[PDB]
Amino acid sequence: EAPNQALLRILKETEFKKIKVLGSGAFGTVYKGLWIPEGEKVKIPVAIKELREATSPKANKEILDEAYVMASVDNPHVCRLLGICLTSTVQLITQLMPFGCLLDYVREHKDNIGSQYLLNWCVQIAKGMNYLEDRRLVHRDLAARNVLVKTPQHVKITDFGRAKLLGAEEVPIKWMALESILHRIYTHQSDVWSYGVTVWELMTFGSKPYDGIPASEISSILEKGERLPQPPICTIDVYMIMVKCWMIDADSRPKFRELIIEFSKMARDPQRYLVIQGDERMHLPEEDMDDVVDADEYLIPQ
Ligand SMILES: CN1CCN(c2ccc(Nc3ncc4nc(Nc5ccccc5)n(C5CCCC5)c4n3)cc2)CC1
Ligand SMILES: [Cl-]
Repeated sequence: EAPNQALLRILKETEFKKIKVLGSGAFGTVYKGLWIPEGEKVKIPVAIKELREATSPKANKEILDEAYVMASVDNPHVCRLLGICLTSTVQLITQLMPFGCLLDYVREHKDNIGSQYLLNWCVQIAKGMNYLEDRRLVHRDLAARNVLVKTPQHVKITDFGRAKLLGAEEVPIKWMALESILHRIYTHQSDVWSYGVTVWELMTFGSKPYDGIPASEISSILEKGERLPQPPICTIDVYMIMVKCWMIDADSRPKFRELIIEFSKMARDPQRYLVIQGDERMHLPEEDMDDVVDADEYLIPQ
């Protein structure tokens, strides 16, 4: 086990301003923001994640764990933490994704969403997931909701709160593998299953898995050998890949690097693998912004 030498960056509240609430839920809320690095003359669009006035340590322990992980990852399809604020309750500052989470995005723009885009997102998500495997990280919460859109072409994974190192002792049932549901066993292969469902959400355009079904039931349903239905737009090949992710034997399940390859192939001839109406037709997209720089463009030594 190599040492983790990731730098953790501490940011003064003066450095950035919250502009809007992108989302609020539970303990904490997320704000669109602008961050200006000290003496740098760059403005970086950011999302700031903060919990409540309530500052309970247990909450803080959880947030910081999440920050730790985000600080430690560097991939194009993985979200990275820029810095943290220690003002009163802690805040996580990370690059902003203008178009939001993917799950919302498919639902909003389904009429204008191409097959090519869908296959690419699969490729990119598998790329992100493979990188986590490389770092021996298990996301343990893969879902469409946890995927964010920098641009229609570019997407990255997020929400590393449940993330853990492989083989470490240390709840979305529908996403969870069966082995995990019965025994709380998590592995990269468990992650792959969750990926399968994530793929299904996109194909199904944001439809909720196992809709109308109580979670307690789900374990039995999976036990029976029941699985999610093949989506209308899905070719047999694409669905078949999905089903492989839902195999009882985790080893039987496809590796993330294999998933990248297979979906890659399909993206070369997207129309053959997904059938969508008017696929060809579809196309997809404060005063001073001169200094604006994207987080990807903004780099620091090390
Ligand atoms: C219909 N509306 C469309 C616009 N919209 C939206 C939401 C988020 C973004 N961007 C963005 N960026 C970074 C984020 N980081 C977290 N979360 C997060 C997790 C860990 C560390 C830092 C942030 N989020 C969450 C995703 C949904 C609510 C905000 C983030 N969201 C852009 C537009 C809300 C829905
Ligand atoms: Cl759930």
